[PDB]
Amino acid sequence: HDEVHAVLKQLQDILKEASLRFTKQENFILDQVKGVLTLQGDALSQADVNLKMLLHFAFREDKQWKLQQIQDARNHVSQAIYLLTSGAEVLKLMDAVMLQLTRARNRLTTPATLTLPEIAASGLTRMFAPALPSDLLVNVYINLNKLCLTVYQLHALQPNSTKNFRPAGGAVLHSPGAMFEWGSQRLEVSHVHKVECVIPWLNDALVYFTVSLQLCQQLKDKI
Repeated sequence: HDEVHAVLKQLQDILKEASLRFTKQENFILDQVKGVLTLQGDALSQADVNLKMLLHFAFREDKQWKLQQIQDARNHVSQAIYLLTSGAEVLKLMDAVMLQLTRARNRLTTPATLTLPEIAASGLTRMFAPALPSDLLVNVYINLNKLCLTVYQLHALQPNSTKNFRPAGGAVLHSPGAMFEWGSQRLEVSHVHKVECVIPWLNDALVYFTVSLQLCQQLKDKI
């Protein structure tokens, strides 16, 4: 059997192209909310958010917000390459490479489950100039190939309220009516505005992962 080395070469070529995707388009335009986000590798370098009530919020231009899903995916790809560039032996190599690839895909596919207090306390909240008002939260994450911006409008519970208060748990996206404690207040999500844009090089990366995983499984099956 010699096809093992051919497969290892094809994997190295593909994954190096995939790695190049993480290291063209940078500016992305994201109905109630209009965003202009600049994405450089794993760094959200600028975020120009306009909410229709237009309230305008922007990052301070010094600072950048890292998207952990992209950084992690990048490191998984880099490690798949390292495993390659460094019978049952072939199968163990294939399992280790496929493990890195499936982790890279999963990190892009599965954004964090956060509580509303976690969103409010995130450094992302404090990225904005001028500061967000107390009745607005901003969340940003990657959903497979999409850059996703969520803006939550909040409403405090009124005095002598008849409403039942049950604190929301964690969620990727919270629904209107979700409630949480913040400081001396109990707040309800009144509105959820979600805008998203496809990131072409992320889609390219995902396709490369799919191809690579298929090539690994093909080789495993021949042994």
